[PDB]
Amino acid sequence: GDFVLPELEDVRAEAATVDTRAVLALAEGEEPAESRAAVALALWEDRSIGTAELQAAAEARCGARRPRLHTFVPLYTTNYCDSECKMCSMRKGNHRLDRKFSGRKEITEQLEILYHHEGVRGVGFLTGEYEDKHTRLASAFRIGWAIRTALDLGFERVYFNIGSMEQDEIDVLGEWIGREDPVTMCVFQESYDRETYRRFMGKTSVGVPKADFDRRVVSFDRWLDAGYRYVNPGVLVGLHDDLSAELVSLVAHGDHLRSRGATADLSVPRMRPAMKSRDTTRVGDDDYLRLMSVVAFTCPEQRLVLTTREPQEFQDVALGLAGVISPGSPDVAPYRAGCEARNDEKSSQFLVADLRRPRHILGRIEASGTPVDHFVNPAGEASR
Amino acid sequence: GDFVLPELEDVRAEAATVDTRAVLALAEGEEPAESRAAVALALWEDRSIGTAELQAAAEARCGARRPRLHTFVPLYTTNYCDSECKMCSMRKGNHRLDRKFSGRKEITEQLEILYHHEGVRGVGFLTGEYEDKHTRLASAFRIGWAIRTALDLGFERVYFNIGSMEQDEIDVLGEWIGREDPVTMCVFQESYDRETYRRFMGKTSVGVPKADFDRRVVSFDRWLDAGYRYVNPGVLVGLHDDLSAELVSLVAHGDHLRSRGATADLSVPRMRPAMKSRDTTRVGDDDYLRLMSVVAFTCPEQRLVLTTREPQEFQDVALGLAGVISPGSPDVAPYRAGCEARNDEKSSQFLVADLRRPRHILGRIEASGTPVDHFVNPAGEASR
Ligand SMILES: Nc1ncnc2c1ncn2[C@@H]1O[C@H](CSCC[C@H](N)C(=O)O)[C@@H](O)[C@H]1O
Ligand SMILES: Nc1ncnc2c1ncn2[C@@H]1O[C@H](CSCC[C@H](N)C(=O)O)[C@@H](O)[C@H]1O
Ligand SMILES: O=C(O)c1cc2ccccc2[nH]1
Ligand SMILES: O=C(O)c1cc2ccccc2[nH]1
Ligand code: SF4
Ligand code: SF4
Ligand SMILES: [Br-]
Ligand SMILES: [Br-]
Ligand SMILES: [Br-]
Ligand SMILES: [Br-]
Ligand SMILES: [Br-]
Ligand SMILES: [Br-]
Ligand code: NA
Ligand code: NA
Repeated sequence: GDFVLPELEDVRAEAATVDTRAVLALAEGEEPAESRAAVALALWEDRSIGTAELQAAAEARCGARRPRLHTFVPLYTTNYCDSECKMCSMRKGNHRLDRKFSGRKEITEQLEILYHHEGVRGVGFLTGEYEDKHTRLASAFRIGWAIRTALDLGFERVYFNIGSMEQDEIDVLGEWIGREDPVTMCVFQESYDRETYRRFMGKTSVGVPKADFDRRVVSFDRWLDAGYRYVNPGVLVGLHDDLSAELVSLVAHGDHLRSRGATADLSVPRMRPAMKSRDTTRVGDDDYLRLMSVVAFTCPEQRLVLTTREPQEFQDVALGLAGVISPGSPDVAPYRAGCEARNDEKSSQFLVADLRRPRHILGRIEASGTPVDHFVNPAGEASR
Repeated sequence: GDFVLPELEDVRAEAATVDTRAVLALAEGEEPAESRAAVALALWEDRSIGTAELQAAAEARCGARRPRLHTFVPLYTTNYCDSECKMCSMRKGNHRLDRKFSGRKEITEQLEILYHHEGVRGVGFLTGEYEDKHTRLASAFRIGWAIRTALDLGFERVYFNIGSMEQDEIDVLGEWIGREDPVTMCVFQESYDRETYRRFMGKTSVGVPKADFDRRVVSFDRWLDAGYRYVNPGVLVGLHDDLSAELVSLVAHGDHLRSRGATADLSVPRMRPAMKSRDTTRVGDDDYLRLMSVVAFTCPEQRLVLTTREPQEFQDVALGLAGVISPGSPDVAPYRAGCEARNDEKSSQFLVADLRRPRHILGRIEASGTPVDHFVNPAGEASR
């Protein structure tokens, strides 16, 4: 019943039977005969199909989707963490980080800033991942309170990204919400390759909670077992060298979640500067756009999430492939009325490329002709 | 400005100058010329004054105090702990304990049971003490929420006992309450003798948070620095062999807190059976009654707390020395409507001696002629 990693050699054999040109000729309602992971790999490796042409086909295949875009702003509630992800500044071994923690007052104030001054109705809560069971349960309790508080304030969509979750931890968080509340669980596998995953997330049975590959990857299945609906798998582009392997696994994961009746967003965040302890791979824009295009095309009902990790010039090019736009800063309680968000190197998880305030980014998108759901521009008679 | 442990040899010299008979002849308003710790030691060691006579004088000296008694019921919100107190079953090294954690639903349900079925308006929240800063802050957040939730439900008095607290941890808890809310910080020093304290609470700089004697003992001073009022020091009778040393220090601590304008309760809980890793001292009833009498007499405005650690027959004898009566069970979420509270050895901190439900214990006290404030007997037109 739980998700099982596909064997790449099997998907390769099926990809060899896919007619990629006939796939591109499909109407926006119809589905290929082969599996989505196999179709995705075939489109990726057929270089007679240009990346630009692949992106155009993906945007058209997702063009009927309504709403075209909705938004959420990240709110890091703390930068404490018990794990040791080597590409992340919040790793416990990073003794240079200034550790911060948002209480009841600060979380509420940040939510009111985002709601009233940035005009957003979507928010995402983030934490580290913690080792001992009591800390994990206490973390689930606080984030559950934050989700309930956001929903009561009028937030229409709430993401959370707080590490892997077991059944009893989901129970604690779940007591704050209802099974039909608009709440999305985010658990990015980062890499679906166990060797690259272990290289960056560390070795198991050593008090490093994220090193357990299997507890992490089945978190969505525990979430769905409890009766919830919205999920968000992800791949950290730049860890594993073989991008074709990650797109097969991510599409396979999305396809498994869809078969369970889940609504899934798909995230492929690209690496950003951080206080790392291991080098990462720089993925060019053409590979990255081709990756997004192949995922968006094969999974047309699963929105890609695009964030301000990417610079403004890249957002202009890739926004048509996305179904979710997420501007903000990965710093603890960084927002302030009328000021751009803080992204202090001393306390942030990484350095974003676009620090413009969300209401400007989202307002420029709307001014360009794409409405953004869960964004209420605080202009005119809506100002206050 | 912080509390300083008195040197026992100095208090001994002053105690030698105290006229114990003239002390007993003092009117209930007047105060001895010597220090309270010195008067307490003198009364303790003057065996020409019987314990029964000492208890009679203490009850009369506290007889004018109004209300004569108020009550609170303990609610252990979890039995996880990072420390290693050798007389406590919740010590981390006790791998036989079944660890439990109360979420939003369970805490609320327990509060409603105590309010509506037991008729109490006082509650105390308890946890373990935790090592890493994030866990301590997350614990302060949850307990702060529980305090606010209890007050909003109509609880007129809330204790908390969650270990030592630093300034930033008090800030997190404090964001849930106001500076004039009826909230009492409980931090029992257990033993004021550093050698006995280290023997039972462990050695410092080893990840055992309660081993830091000094952080614990100045917690009340941080609480008062933040502008709060109600505090509750305590001695665990049965750790240190020399009871005269502990009464000097506890009375000295209460006197320091009084000089800072604080309202203080004084707790001298007696040892109870537990999954210990070190033997404790059995203190007889006569020594214990003499201890309570000397503390109650010298600190007449600071209520002694009497709990269901003590059997019914002892409560009958010592209740006149107390200003607070606290019935309940040291098990996680143990209360159930119409049933006696659970005290399961597999999950409790220790085994209480009186498991009768609080509304029976408190109702029998009231039937005997002592009203109990913050107790609303659910009988008659107040039933349902
Ligand atoms: N240096 C970096 N640059 C860009 N994205 C990063 C990054 N470091 C981590 N991320 C991404 O940010 C995401 C959420 S922040 C991590 C949340 C949680 N502690 C967890 O580990 O699950 C991670 O899943 C990761 O994919
Ligand atoms: N075995 C036992 N019998 C009777 N009382 C005990 C006991 N073990 C601990 N206690 C008392 O119960 C009190 C509150 S329970 C401890 C709360 C918190 N974890 C802390 O250590 O501060 C302790 O201060 C201790 O004095
Ligand atoms: O990536 C996410 O899902 C989430 C975290 C985050 C960080 C930076 C910008 C947007 C963000 N949203
Ligand atoms: O001792 C306390 O202050 C508090 C904990 C506790 C345990 C058992 C009975 C009453 C209690 N109250
Ligand atoms: S990615 Fe998440 S779990 Fe890993 S070090 Fe960063 S905050 Fe911790
Ligand atoms: S007395 Fe408190 S800190 Fe010590 S082991 Fe027990 S619960 Fe933990
Ligand atoms: Br639209
Ligand atoms: Br980078
Ligand atoms: Br909206
Ligand atoms: Br009275
Ligand atoms: Br005992
Ligand atoms: Br009352
Ligand atoms: Na809009
Ligand atoms: Na009463």
